Amino acid sequence: MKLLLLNGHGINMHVDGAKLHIKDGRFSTTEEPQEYVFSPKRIDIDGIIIYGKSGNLTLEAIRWLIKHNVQVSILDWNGKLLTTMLPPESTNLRTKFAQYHAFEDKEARLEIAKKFIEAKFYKSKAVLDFLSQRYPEINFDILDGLTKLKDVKSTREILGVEGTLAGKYWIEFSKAVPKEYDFSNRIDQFRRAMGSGDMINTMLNYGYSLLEAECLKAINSVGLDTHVGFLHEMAPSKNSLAYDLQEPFRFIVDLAVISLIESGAMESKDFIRTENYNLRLKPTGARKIVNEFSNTLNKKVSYQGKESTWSYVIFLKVRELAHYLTSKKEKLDFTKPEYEIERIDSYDIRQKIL
Amino acid sequence: MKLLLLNGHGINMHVDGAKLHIKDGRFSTTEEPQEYVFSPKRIDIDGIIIYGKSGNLTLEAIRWLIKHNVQVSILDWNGKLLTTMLPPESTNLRTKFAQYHAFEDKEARLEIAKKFIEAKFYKSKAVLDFLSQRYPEINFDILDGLTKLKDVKSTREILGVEGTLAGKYWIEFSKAVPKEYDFSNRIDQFRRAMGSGDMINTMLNYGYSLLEAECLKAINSVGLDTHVGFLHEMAPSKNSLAYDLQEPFRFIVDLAVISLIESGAMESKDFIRTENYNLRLKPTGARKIVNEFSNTLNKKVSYQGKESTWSYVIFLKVRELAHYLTSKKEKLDFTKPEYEI
Amino acid sequence: MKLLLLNGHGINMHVDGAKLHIKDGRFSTTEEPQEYVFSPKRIDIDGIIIYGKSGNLTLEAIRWLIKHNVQVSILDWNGKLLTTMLPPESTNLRTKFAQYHAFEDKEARLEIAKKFIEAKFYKSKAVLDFLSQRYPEINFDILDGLTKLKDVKSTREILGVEGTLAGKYWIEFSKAVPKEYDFSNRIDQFRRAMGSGDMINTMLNYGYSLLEAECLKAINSVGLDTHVGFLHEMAPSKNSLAYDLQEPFRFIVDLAVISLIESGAMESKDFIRTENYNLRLKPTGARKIVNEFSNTLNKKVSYQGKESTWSYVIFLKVRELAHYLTSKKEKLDFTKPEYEI
Amino acid sequence: MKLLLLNGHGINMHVDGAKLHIKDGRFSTTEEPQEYVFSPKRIDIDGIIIYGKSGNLTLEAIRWLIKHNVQVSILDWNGKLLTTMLPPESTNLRTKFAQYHAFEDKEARLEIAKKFIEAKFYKSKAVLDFLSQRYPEINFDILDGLTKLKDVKSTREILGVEGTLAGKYWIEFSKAVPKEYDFSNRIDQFRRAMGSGDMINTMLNYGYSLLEAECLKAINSVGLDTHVGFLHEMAPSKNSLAYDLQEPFRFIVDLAVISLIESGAMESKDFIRTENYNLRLKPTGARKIVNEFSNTLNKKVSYQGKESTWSYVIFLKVRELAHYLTSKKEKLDFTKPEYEIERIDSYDIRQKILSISYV
DNA sequence: ATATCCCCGCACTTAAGTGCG
DNA sequence: ATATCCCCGCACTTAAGTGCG
Ligand SMILES: [Ca+2]
Ligand SMILES: [Ca+2]
Ligand SMILES: [Ca+2]
Ligand SMILES: [Ca+2]
Ligand SMILES: [Ca+2]
Ligand SMILES: [Ca+2]
Repeated sequence: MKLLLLNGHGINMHVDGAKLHIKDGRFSTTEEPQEYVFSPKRIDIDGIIIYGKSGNLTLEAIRWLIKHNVQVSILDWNGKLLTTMLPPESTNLRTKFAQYHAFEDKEARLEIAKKFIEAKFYKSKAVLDFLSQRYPEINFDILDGLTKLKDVKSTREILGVEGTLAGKYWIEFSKAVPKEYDFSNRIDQFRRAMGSGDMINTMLNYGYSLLEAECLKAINSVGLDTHVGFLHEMAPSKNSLAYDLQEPFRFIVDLAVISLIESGAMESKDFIRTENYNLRLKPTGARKIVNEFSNTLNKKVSYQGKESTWSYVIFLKVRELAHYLTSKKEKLDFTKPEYEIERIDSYDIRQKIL
Repeated sequence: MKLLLLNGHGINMHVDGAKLHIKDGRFSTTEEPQEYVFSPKRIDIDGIIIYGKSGNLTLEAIRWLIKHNVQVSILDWNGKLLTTMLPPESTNLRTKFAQYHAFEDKEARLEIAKKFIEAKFYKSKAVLDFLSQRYPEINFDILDGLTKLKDVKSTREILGVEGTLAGKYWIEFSKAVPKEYDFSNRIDQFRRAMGSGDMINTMLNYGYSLLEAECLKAINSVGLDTHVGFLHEMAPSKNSLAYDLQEPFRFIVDLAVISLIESGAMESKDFIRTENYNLRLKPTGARKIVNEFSNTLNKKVSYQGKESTWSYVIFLKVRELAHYLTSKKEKLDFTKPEYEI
Repeated sequence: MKLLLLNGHGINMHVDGAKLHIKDGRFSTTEEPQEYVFSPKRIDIDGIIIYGKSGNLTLEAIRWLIKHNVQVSILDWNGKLLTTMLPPESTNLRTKFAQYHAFEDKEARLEIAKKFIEAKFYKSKAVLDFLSQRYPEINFDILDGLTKLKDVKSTREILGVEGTLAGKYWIEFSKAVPKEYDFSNRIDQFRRAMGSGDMINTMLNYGYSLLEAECLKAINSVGLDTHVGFLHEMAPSKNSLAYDLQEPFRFIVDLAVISLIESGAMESKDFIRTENYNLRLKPTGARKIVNEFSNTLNKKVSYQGKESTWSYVIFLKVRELAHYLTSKKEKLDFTKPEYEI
Repeated sequence: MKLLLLNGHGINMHVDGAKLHIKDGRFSTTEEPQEYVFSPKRIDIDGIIIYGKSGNLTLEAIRWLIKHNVQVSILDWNGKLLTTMLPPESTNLRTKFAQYHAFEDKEARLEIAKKFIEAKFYKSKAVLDFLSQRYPEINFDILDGLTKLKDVKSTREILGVEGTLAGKYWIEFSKAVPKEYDFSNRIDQFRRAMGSGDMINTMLNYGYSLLEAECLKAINSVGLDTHVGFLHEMAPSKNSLAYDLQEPFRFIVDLAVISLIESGAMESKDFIRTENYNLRLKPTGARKIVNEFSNTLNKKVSYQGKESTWSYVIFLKVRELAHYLTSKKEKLDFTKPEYEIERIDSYDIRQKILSISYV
């Protein structure tokens, strides 16, 4: 599988005499962005993905593309797919179908489902292990979970282990949240996180949507169906595959949230309260979260030789998952790359000793 | 139901402020290209047909059409569908999964496939009976072939009967079109319905493409998969299901083409010749077929309760297929709405 | 049917030894609100309507009320009923059943439906008349629609007449809208006004909802179901009765919309375009529409002897509907409080 | 399933900022009243039960509860339900009209009515077949009464066989209650005279008001009209449909009263006496009944796969009634789920422990 | 402690919500 | 520049939106 990913302002696609020309849109303070010239006898690209602001596609260039069996997919701002021009005869749909056979296969489904929650538990320990500055009894038990996880028979049995562990995690996380916040519990009387009335749960709920957004962008940038999950069961209006992909990356929003609390960026004027008593975010607060999420997300990580951003790593993993379905990879692992950060400067410790 | 046809060189679709600007291409001698300006939430056009050579459409334009649920189809030189840009697929994946399960089941699949061709045969005759004003041999026997369809054991066997009748159909269809139009049949030098040649064949090729487009829009609209058709054992990424659904509606194209033959609207003035000795509709010709297809598609037919347009009848027929697949409907029949005098 | 309508800040219900004390809320800038004291041996009130924000109720007062067959319904900010404490053995429900029954009877229903549309047509003239400063061809005819109405033997048939008229109304209204605004039509490609793309339509949509609220507040205040209408057919989540009651008072919104246009008060940062290309109001904008509707609604009008505000006219008119439906009144006319300037 | 009971003088419900604050009334000799604080979109309690003499509620508090789907019930000094505060009704009036349309039709109305009493009989039998440890003279009909019920051509005729069996049922039920409690017959509230308030007949009325409250919530939730019952005719503003839906679940109360009696948890300290020589429940008493009703209602029953609680089952049944009316469902039946008699315990603590601990 | 963004009907779909298990 | 306010499944409801007649 080989795709060209196009971002920024000014995505141009035209044909200067049989040679297809592609200008990736710039996002920087107006500099020189990547240019591409394709031969009508060598093009390897199986598809083009456009998560772009502005851009001009010339008619001849769309035609050339179709004639060369290049799919053109246009993503919308939210990572959700806007439209796609699929050429006749394209091994591209193999990916969506491999995914569907796998979902329909008990043995397979389970294995992939397990491969998502396995990672969640690792990243969950990493979060709470990093609570070294909030060391008052933050004790976490991951192998306990993991062992049960290796032996689970059903998909629900997974949710069981996922959940049991989750509850314990939230109790520990809460030890880092000041009393004033009123982080009562992560879930309502119906065991749902939805419709938050407290700040932290509102922060986390908005945080997670931004993560889901990336998962949507990543998935669609890879040729899979967002609606068919392995751990999460498909149902109308449920972006199930995204909900799966979120599980190995939730740690990023949990960190961002904690980072905001840590500083105290959160003010009361950042929130609003619905006629239904829910606590929504005022734009000021909505920004404070996008900005930190983007920062935590644009941190780089050492993986597969290169040092790359977390956002690229989500794409990398879903690309991996996709290949695994095709059999263009015989090993799947959302546990790698791992996460960690040493003591928040020698200052925080040396100053505290007073 | 309106379509917007774009042809010539230098076609443009840009967004100014929030309004969709559409500039038609250059093609006429001194008669200037048509200009269009569409306000947000105020667009009547069902689709867009791009038959033009040069053009430059903006990303925001594609977004503006998609959000306004306006299909953007692109053809090529001959008049066949190259690609279509349709709005995002349904969030209910049970529909697609039902469709697949039915295709998976060898027998279920065989039952659905026959239901398309069953209808195609009924409408093939219906037209030949309307063509009563040109009586020399308009008598069509479906019954003996329709009985052969009732008893076929494979999808390949269905394509065997499909063709047998298809040949006998155009053998009796010729009688309607004058000798001067040089139409023998639709078959190639080997076995194909692709490569232009005959003046009405070029008119038909374009017609079937306009119909294909509505078929995809309707397929999409319900939540089915354009690529997994029951009858057609076509290419992986080929619109097999649209090719399937084409069959019970194909008669609409045939009639629209006829509604120009005795109407004297056609002339050599709108048909450029290929260097390979084939035929291509010029913008002037293409416009006459896009408009005729549009009138013939907007003809009202008394269906269940309401006297509905043939356009809307496609939408309801594919929805029925989708409802049948999900057992929300327990009987499937593409013959149910029939054509009249 | 005698109700106690409470509203404002600091509503109070307490029992000062055997007697019920009701201290109405004060919305006014420290101006004496009404106080009520009832003996247990005499209370004519059938129900209390609390359209309050703040206030206090004691257990003794709630208990006293229930033990004296006095209903207590609390309305939420949007006009919708929040909860009602209905005493057993209370006539009160007779209203809803009369309304439910009148909708059920064919001719009975069409008789009420007609009266709603009759009044609309009249006020529709009253606006276009008032638009005398913008005299160029603002001519509108009611008498053809009024007489066609007299004999429409169907609910659908009523709508047909309402339609033709509204279409000509928005042509004359467009004769008062500056070019700078954009006002293609008042309806979309599916003949609906929902999801506006332009300014005026957005203002109208938002305006009409403020009227919808007003109708709900009144409807619930008089003890009728907001979902069962005579002209508007009940369908899930449709406030059909409010949609009916909106028609004789929509003129107030159209007035607020003209008033706003005249001032030029509407700046660009009052509107916001969505991802689906709809035009919605910013808080800044919404207030301007809210305040204008508020002033136009609070305009006093001499009715049945005492000059009363339009909001109170709405209440009085549903009061009339309730009484008509329950034989407590034989004649009904929504035209009655006519508009003038 | 949780019920917040408030008693005595000086009950208080107010909203500080966004939090609901509850203060219970004064009654305990020296022991301070209970205080509750609820965070927005974080309240687990299903209903409030005000049984307190004095106290006050703010509109913001009333609103807060409505918006958190918390039912607020008020009872008279003798346990009967004065009023309940439910969230607003369904916007699908199709279900209410489907109900009205059934009510209008005689053959239709009768069929529905009969089905309520039909179930009640089967549950009356279960209760009694459970009161089989107290075998002395307990013996019940049901089948003869079920046959009379089939024959009846009027709604009034049903109400006859309802009571004719109820009479026999209560004479039988009396064999489970000790002579000291002084339980004779029932007779609802009808003719409120001397001693028409037996110490346990009293407890039954309370339970029945809590059950009434539940049915009213379930009705409200499935968009039916509480004021249009098939079996019962009653006053215009009477919760006729609640009284109907009460019938197939009345057993839950009977069972709770019986449990409290067999426990002997009930003590003279939980009752004040009336000037017309009647009996009323004190706060301790009310608390006891509310808790044992909650316990009884939270007991599970296997129903269509899932092992669902009775509180849910009531809800499931009203929805089935609602789907039946709108023709969204073909068969109506309150007989299913059936109540089981699988808890026969004595000095058999050795195996009663090994039943749940093994499976 | 602030909101309200159609109103022809039919017969749907979609995306929020929901009351449990 | 402008958004993003869960994510156990089931089996619902509600509110919004839609493709016609
Ligand atoms: Ca159209
Ligand atoms: Ca369309
Ligand atoms: Ca509960
Ligand atoms: Ca409940
Ligand atoms: Ca609306
Ligand atoms: Ca959500």
